[PDB]
Amino acid sequence: ATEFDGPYVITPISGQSTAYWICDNRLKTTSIEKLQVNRPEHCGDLPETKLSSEIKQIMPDTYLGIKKVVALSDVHGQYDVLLTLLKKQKIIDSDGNWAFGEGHMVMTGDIFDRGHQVNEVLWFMYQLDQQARDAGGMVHLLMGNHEQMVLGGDLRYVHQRYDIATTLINRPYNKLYSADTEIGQWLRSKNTIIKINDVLYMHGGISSEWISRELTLDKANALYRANVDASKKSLKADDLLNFLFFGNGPTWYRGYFSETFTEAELDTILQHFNVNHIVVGHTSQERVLGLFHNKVIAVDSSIKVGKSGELLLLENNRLIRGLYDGTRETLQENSLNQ
Ligand SMILES: [Zn+2]
Ligand SMILES: [Zn+2]
Repeated sequence: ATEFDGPYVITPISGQSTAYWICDNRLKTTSIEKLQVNRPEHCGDLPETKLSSEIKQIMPDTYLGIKKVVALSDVHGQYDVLLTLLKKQKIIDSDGNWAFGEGHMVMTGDIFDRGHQVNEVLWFMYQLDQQARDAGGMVHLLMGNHEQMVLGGDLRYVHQRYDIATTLINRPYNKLYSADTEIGQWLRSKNTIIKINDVLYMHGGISSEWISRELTLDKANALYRANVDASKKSLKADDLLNFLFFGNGPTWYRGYFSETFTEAELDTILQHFNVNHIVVGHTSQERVLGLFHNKVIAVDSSIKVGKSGELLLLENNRLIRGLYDGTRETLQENSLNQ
């Protein structure tokens, strides 16, 4: 079985973009006209996208007064599962397009790796970003540890199938998502940690080291954008970058899932950010669930396994689990845990 994969789009600072397509284990290269990334013939059902003049703008990391939010994470290249979940939960319409109005979606990282439909997910999320903006809503795609790994050249977890693209396009996988690329430029605009209303969102979690380093959302998000292309040596040698990018930092920390982590300790973090909840991915669960009297909501629902997933809905002072079958279960209402 040969592959179909792409497109990989190069976007220079002036002038037309170029798209690279893997079609039946051969490369096709097209010149993009009028921002429309159109697939050549004989190329499967690979995604077609209109390039955006707006969604690569860097957006705020803090938001007030947002009526409805949905959160999910760790798709890990499972496009079919993502699409089914969003369809069943009525986040998208019958054409596959944003249907969430002025709502906000927070996807807390880890589109890349393990799965076989990475570019399908990426281009879908790019289109959804634009569509949400056009509706007056937003998609917040946050950087996870696998975004950071891929962009930085840690390729341990890339599906073997992508060796076709790296051979045919003749560059390593990190350079298929470099700053010269449309997707790479889009990703390099993204935040890592955000606050919406009384909720903090990030991929892994916030450890007490954040507090001792006197970090802020803006300072961290800016350093993440500026240094995702730093060498490992440089990241490791800078004390602060080392914190941010590695095991105890926002995109790797798993302390909220440790059997010794205490709710008291969580309370000090909640207080530090003046939030009531922290929503995290990274550490895979069987379902969207709450921990510590629903002060932490885990939204890695194991989409990576390729069978099902779930989301979290925050609306009307409720926390709601949205199941893969389209049903809903309340986790918390007003402040009362269910
Ligand atoms: Zn993950
Ligand atoms: Zn992760």
